[PDB]
Amino acid sequence: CSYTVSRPVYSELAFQQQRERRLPERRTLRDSLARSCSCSRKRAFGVVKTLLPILDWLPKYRVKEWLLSDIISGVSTGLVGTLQGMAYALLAAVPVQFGLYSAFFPILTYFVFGTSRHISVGPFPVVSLMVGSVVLSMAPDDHFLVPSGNGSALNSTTLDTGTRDAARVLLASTLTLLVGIIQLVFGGLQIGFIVRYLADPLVGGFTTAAAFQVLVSQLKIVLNVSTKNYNGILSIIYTLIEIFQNIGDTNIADFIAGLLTIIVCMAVKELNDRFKHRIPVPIPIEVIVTIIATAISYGANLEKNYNAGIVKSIPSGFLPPVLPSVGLFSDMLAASFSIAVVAYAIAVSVGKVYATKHDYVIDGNQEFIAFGISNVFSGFFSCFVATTALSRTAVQESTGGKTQVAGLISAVIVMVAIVALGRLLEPLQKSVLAAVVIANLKGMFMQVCDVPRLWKQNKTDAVIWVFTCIMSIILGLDLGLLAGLLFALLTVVLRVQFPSWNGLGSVPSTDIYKSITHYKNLEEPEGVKILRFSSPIFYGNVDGFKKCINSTVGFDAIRVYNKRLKALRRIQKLIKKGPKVPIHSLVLDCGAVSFLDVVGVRSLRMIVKEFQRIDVNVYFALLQDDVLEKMEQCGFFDDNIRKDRFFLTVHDAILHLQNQVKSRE
Amino acid sequence: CSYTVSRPVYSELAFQQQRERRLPERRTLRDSLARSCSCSRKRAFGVVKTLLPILDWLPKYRVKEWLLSDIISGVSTGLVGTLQGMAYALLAAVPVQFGLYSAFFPILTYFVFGTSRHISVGPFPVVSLMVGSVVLSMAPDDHFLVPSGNGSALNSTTLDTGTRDAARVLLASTLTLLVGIIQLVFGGLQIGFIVRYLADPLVGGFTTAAAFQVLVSQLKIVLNVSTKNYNGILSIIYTLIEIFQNIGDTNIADFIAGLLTIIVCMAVKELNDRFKHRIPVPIPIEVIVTIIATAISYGANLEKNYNAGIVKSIPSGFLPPVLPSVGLFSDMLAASFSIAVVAYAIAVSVGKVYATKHDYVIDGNQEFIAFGISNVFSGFFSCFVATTALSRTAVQESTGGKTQVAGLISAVIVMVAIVALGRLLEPLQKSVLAAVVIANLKGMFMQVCDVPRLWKQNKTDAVIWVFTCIMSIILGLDLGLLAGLLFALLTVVLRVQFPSWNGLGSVPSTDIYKSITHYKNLEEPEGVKILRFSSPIFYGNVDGFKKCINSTVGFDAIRVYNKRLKALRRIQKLIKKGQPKVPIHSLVLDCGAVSFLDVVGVRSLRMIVKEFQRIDVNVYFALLQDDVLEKMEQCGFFDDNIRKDRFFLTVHDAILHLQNQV
Repeated sequence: CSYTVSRPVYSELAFQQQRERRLPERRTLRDSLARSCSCSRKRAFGVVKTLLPILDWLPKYRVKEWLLSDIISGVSTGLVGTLQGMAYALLAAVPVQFGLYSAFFPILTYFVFGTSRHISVGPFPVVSLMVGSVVLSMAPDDHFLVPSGNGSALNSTTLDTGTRDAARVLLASTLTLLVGIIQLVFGGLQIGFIVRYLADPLVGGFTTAAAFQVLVSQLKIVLNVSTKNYNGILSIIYTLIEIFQNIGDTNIADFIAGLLTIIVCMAVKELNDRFKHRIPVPIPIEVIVTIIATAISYGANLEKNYNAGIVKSIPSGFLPPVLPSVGLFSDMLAASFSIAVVAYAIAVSVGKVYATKHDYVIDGNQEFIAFGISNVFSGFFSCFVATTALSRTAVQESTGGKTQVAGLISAVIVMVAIVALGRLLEPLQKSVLAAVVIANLKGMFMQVCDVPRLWKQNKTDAVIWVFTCIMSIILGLDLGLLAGLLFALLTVVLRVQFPSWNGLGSVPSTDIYKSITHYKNLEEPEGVKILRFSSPIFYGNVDGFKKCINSTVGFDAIRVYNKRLKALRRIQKLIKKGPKVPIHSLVLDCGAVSFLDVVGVRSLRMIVKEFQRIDVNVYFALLQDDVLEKMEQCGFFDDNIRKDRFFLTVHDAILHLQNQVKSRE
Repeated sequence: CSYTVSRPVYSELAFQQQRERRLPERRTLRDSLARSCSCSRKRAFGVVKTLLPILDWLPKYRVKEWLLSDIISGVSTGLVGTLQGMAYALLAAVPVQFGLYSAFFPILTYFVFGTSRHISVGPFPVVSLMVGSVVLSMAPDDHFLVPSGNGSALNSTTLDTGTRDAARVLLASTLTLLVGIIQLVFGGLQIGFIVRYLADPLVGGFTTAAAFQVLVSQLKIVLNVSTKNYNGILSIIYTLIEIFQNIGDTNIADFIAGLLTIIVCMAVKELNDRFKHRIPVPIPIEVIVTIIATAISYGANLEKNYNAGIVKSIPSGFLPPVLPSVGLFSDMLAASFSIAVVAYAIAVSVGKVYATKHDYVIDGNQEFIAFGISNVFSGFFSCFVATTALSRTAVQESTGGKTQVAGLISAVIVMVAIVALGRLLEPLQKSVLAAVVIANLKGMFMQVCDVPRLWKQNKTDAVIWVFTCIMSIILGLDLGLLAGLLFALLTVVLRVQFPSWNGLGSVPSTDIYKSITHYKNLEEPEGVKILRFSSPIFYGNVDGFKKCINSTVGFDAIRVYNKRLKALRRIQKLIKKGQPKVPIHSLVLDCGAVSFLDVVGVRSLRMIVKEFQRIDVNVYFALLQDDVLEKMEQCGFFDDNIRKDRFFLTVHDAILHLQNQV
């Protein structure tokens, strides 16, 4: 149809006279906390169902085919998870059995408190890398060597193989307990807005840098070299230079085997990902490559005849729960917070992906509480921080997963691989385990291809991606996230400090106002200069507003007034002996403002007062209701600054100006 | 007065098909790099005028209330400057001989370069300990430690003199020169936007604990309490509890002397404020309480007979300029960066606190080079850093003062006190001059009255004021402003993340759309609702914008889709076996107050459109004026079905679009 209206000019006062405002509701803090405190059995049952979602999806099971689906998904996910755990155990500097421990107990703890259906709780390469880094920083290698072995010249201060692993495991357990406590605190206190600051480019750059560091560490492990656990500033660059300098002390057989298995795994993964229409079930390349590696390494004595690197330290059993060593929280609080927030971000991302893929809901605070309880239970049984790997979750989702029972069955695989099975993997080379991690880095390595796409998009988002990726390499990985979130907040502040001000004008015989820098055939008011200023004025962009006004009016309210004062005294001395030509008004279209920051309303009133002395009216166009109600309490409407200065719409101000010019010459 | 604005409804594609755009100027620097100042002499004369802020106020002052007002004010702040030079020099581990030079030379170069009134350039208490910290670290206390003097058992390892303090002054002079060139090189690239981040409650909440810091720093000297030096965390608390713990060895004669003077000085001060219409020129009680204190001390021997504490160490005569050591600038460079930042922070914080009572807003670029070259001119003469004390800037502004000439005449008082008036203020009890700063300190102690005032105006800045106050007490004045600077910026990102979102509704027989939570007797279109987030959709408020929709529409687009397919599969098996949706048709997001968008916002906003599209409920938008519109189409928002037709220029066009469609 059409758009035509006719109404009087309600600027500020002609609107609030015949409009009865809605009185605010009574606070009544006592009755508010009393009424909010629920006591009926309905709320109790609701909070019990929410806190314990196990009683929700259990009674409505579909056992008929879900039994077979869950058993096959469980055996597959159990194999994949025990392989990923025995691989990531090297990233946390812990023995190979504690990876299987952290692949068994967290699943059982998440089965009774989780809210997802496809999330495979277990180890994670980035989290394991951060745990290993903080363990090396808190317990380096040169702090355990004991002089023994009747050395030639000095005391034989060889490696501390033995009690060193116990100290590392205790440190990892304390770290896991602290991370679980932090997650439970963040969950119970309903403080979940802290993880919203992890932007998509920020987390992308962080994952890219973490994958690069994981590649460096796994290359160090494959080459079988001995570094000095460089940590701190430029740790990755220093250890990479050391690797490049320590090439001579490598193992040719281990390097050849690692390169071969890397090529094979990458080729098989690419073939399975590309030609999916011919093979429905993904081929477990990890399982078959581990089997063939154990078979080849058992035929010939690869440990003695080839001097390879194997585990051969699997006791094939459990251990009683050990009390955590409390007291190391003050020196690892920041590291635990970083690990917890990155693990929660990755878990929420994986959950949202595999939930929008399967069309079900996943609660954030419930996942936080579940991961907290899982890490707390893991800290009592010598396990590290658990998360959900994108590669491990993909297997359970591709093989067909409906409920967490497949995860419970996935624990049975690790269960039988801990009690009796497990000692058969004795001659397995450590390079094979250190290779699948590199093969799983293809997902995060291909994330760099977004920079050419983000650069064509909003450039400020691309700068955050490059800055987060680079800064998370210089000053380590744990402190790199803190340097990324602060940089993102500073970039947000810069976008609200430097707005996009224009010369908004009206199309001929219209009422909508568009910018003048993007159109040609626009008419401007005779004398009046319209201005729009987004990014609401606060204490940091008030000088920007001053400069924008001075640029859009052509002059300055200070210099013109000083010139007028200088010309006035020349008149009073001449009688004793014997600029602002085009500018008529200023309509500020501050319609994109949210807050006002009274520190800035002071300068706004100062501007209004200064422009009044030079006989230049400064009006407003589209101020919001809440903004005006806030400015009223900030001392802005004095006996001279009435409400007639403000307006409701932009066209009403121009109409009032035209009417005043026509009725008053 | 009505007006006819009859115009067909214009969407985005319906407005660009008949109009024309303007070719955006890329403005490449390959040929436009010489457009600032090529040959025009007008731009060259402008930067020289701003470089020398002496040709602005000096050829413009009025001598009516200038001569007598600044002279009585200059001697007031000049006396305080002499006492600070005699006290802060001892804290910097250097001999107390150049303290008067730090108040004379920097003022001369700052009198011409620098436009910031009510500021007395000189030493600052918290910046003197930073200079003394790097001296004791990079220079041992005993350089030679000559073991001579025929002691009791072993050789008398007496501390070497003469050459020890000489290297201490040389090291301190090199640091001031290194800070000066670092302060000057910052003005090269013109980083003047850092001062814009200092809000009035930020500088107000900073110069209230510093007023408490300068109070406890002047309380230990007015009571003669030998306390240790404390810096870092809990610095103000540790010094306060030390005075209360070591209050025993307190000079009773000096206590009653300062207590009697602090009362009479503030009583006449408020008396002048009451009788300001009777006496035109304010009576300079500072020089009055000074001459009577030296009289009662010289005539009674308060030092050798009462132990009251006097200066008795006033130097005499200037010294020729000495060249510094350039080869030592490398070691001092690692520590001078921390001192140079905190020096400029306190320097401009005391300039903005007085910008609220007088319209004298200053610029950061000019003050960065003003204090920069002043410390350079302070260099080569074995002077101190070119900071500004909080006590001297209070005694100059409260007791008269019009321009910076009061600092120039104050240096003249220091110039005559070093060459000819050394023996005059010899028996000065160091109490009437150390407590006179507390009288003028009421101008900053009474600044806490804005907390109940700002609380009723805006709750956010009221918390910012009290946060910087309590944080500067614990973390000291060094980290107090730094932590408050990030906290002030944190309130900006929080107010933009959690806005006052409300559903809008039109007024009857009109096209004005306002919030329905603040009005009554409104109406809402049957099946069409309005939502105005009034905040940009960045990576932080992504889920907040989602929670704003599901809480306003009544239902949740996520839970109604899975239950729909669940019921669809439930009724599907019943056909083979044998056989809470709100009537709201669509929603129009009135996201017109958005100023910027990011990649996370345009991706999440696309998911919202695809989410409601599956529930047979359309989603429309509102005015995207110039930037938030072109950024969406650039980030890949329109692929096959989503087009610019769903947007609207005005909010009423969105309601009229859904009206005639049905």
